[PDB]
Amino acid sequence: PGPVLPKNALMQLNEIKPGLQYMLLSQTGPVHAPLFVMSVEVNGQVFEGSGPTKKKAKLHAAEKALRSFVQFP
Repeated sequence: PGPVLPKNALMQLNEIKPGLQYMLLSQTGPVHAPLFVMSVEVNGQVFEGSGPTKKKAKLHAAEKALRSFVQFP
């Protein structure tokens, strides 16, 4: 489904695997930007992606999770 989750990536993996499990590992950053990391779990393994917002962190994670799983890297 979509577009109500960070459109292109989230829709890509929501279709491909409508059953991922996202965890937020902690908000920090370079003092002039926040930075969040999400680990997203796709099959038995968690895939980690970093974003200056938790919604971009999970996008990064989930984007790679399915991309890596379909093609590599």
